[PDB]
Amino acid sequence: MESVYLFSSGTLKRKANTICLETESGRKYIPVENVMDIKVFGEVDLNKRFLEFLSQKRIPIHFFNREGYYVGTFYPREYLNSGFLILKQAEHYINQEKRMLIAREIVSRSFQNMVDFLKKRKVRADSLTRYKKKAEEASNVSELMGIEGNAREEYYSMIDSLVSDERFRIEKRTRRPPKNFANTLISFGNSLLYTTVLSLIYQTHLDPRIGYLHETNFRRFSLNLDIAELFKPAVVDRLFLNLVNTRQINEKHFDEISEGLMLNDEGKSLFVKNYEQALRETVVSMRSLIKMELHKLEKHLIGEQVFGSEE
Amino acid sequence: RELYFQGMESVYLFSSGTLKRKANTICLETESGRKYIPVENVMDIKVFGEVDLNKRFLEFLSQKRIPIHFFNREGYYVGTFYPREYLNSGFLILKQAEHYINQEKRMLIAREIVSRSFQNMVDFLKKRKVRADSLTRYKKKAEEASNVSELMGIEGNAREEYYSMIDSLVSDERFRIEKRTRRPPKNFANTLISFGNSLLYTTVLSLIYQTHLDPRIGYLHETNFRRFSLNLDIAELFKPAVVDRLFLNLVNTRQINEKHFDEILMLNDEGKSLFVKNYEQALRETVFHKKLNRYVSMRSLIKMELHKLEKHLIGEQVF
Repeated sequence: MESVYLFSSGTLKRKANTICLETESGRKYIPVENVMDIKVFGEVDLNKRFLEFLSQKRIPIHFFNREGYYVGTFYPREYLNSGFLILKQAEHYINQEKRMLIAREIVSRSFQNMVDFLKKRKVRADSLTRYKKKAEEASNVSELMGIEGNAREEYYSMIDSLVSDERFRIEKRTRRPPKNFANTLISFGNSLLYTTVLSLIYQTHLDPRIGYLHETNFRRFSLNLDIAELFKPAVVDRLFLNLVNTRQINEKHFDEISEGLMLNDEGKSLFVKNYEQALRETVVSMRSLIKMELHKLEKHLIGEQVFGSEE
Repeated sequence: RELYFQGMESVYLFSSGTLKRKANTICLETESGRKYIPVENVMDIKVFGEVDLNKRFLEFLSQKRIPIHFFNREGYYVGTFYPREYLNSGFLILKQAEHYINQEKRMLIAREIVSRSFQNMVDFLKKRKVRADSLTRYKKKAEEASNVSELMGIEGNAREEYYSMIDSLVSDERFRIEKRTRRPPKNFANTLISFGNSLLYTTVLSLIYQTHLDPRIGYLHETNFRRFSLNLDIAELFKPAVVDRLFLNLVNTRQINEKHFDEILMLNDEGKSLFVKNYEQALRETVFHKKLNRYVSMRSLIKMELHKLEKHLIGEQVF
C-alpha cells in the first residue's frame, strides 16, 4: 500500500471515490484504492464528511505544521476488533513481569539493530556494550527507558563519525526546535516514522495507545513509539547518512526562522521522496517488516512464538 | 448556582458550522450566531454536526492538548483527531482488563448485569399482568453460581423462560416466539427479536464509543475473539423495554404482519424501515426512574448504566 504526501495548500474533499485537493491554482486528484495513509504538510481546510470518507476507506491522516513538527493524527474507528487480543495487550501491560519482558525485547532489538548498523559500515561499535549490560541488569521499565536513551545518544555519537561536514553533525540531541542541521533531519525522519508505524498499527488488531517500553498513560500513542525504536537505524539513520554524504541536502534547505532550525519545503519533498523509497526496499518491504514485528507481538500476546524462554 | 461538576469537561457540539480559532478560545461559526467554546476546563470535544475546520484549528487543539472526536448522523463514531500529546483521557482499558482477569471482580460486574436483567424481565411481565414467579428459581441460581460461565448459562435460560411467558401476550400464534434458543427457530417472531436485538447491540456500541470504556472487553460474556462484548453485556438490561415492548406492540397492532416477510426467512425493506423508525422512537420514549425521581429517555438510561460501570471500574461508587 502507498503513503500520500500533501505539500500544497487547498481544500480537501471526496470527489467521487477519490480525494481532491482544490488549490488556488488547480485541482489535485489522489485515488484512494492503494492508499494506507495521508501526511499533510500544507495548509488545508476540510469537513467532517471528508473524515467520514477517510474512515470508511480506512485511511488515517497525519498533520504537520509548517515548521515541520508533528501536531497530530486523525485515527479512524478501528475496523480490526478482537476482544481477546486487546485483553491480552492490556493484561500484558498491567502485569509487571509480562510488561518487562516485552520492553526488554524492544530495547534488546533496538541495540542489535544499532550495533549492526554500525558494523555494516565497518564502524567499531564496541561501546553500547555497557549499555546492553546495564539493560539486562535493570529491575524496572523506567530505568530501561533511560538506558535506551543513553545508548541512542552514545550511538548517535559513533554515527557522526563518518560525517565529514562538521557543522552537519548531531552535536548533542536537540528538541524541541532543532538547534542545528542534523537534528532537524533526524527529528523530521523520526516523526515520519512514528506516523508510519502508527498507520501500520491501524492495520492490526493492536491498540496504539498501549505501549510497553514507553509507559501507557493516556496522553499519547505509545506502541508506535516503542516499535519505531527498532527501525530508526534502517529508515531514519541510513537515510540521514545517505542524504548528507551525497550532499543532496544543503544549507539552502534550512530556514533560520524560529529560534532554531526547520526543514523547508525544498528538503521536505526531497526527504520525503528518499524516506518513502526507503520504505519500499526489499530482501519483503521495510514497511512489511514493521507489520511483521507487529504481528510477532500479537502472536506473543496470545501465547505463540514467545520472547525469550518459557519459565 | 445549584449544582457543581468536578473534573474537566466534554464539549458536545450538535450544531453544524465552521470550527475556527480566534482568541485563545475557539468558536463554532454557524449562520446567524457564533457559539464560543472556552477551552480552559475542556478535556475533549465531541462533534455530531457537519463541521468545517482547517489545520490551523487542529494546531490550536494540539497546543491545548485537546482531542476532538467525530460522530456521524446516527451518532456512530467515525474517528478521533489525537494531538501529539493530549490531556489524560481517562481511558479505562487497563482497569477493564484488571477487572476481567480477576475472577472476583469479573463476577461482581457480571452478577450486576444478571441481577438487573432479571429485575427488568420481572418488571416487564408484571406491568403486563403476567406471572413472573417462574423466574425466581433463576434468580437464586444466579446468586449461588460461583463461576461466570455458569452465570451466562443461567441468564440465557432465564431469558428463554421469560420469552415463553411473553408468548402469552401474543394473540396471533403465527407470531408467537415458541422457543428462542442460541440458534432461534425460523419464524416471524424470532426474525423480529433478532433484528431488534441487533439494533440494540449497535446502539449500546455507539454509546460506549462516547464513553471512556472499551467495547472489546465484556464481563458476563466471555472476552474472546468476538469483535465486541461489553455492548452485549449492557444490552441484556434493555432488551425488554426496547426490543420486547416493540415486538409486542408491532405484532399486536398488525403494524408488522406476514406481508412484511420473505422466505429467501427475512424482514423485507418496508418491514425493516417500519421497525427501525419505531425503534428510534422507542429510544426517545421516556420512562419514570424513581431513583432520580424523574423521567429519562431510554438512551439516557443506557448512558447512565455505562457511567455506572465507569464509576465502578475506578473505585468511585463501587456497585
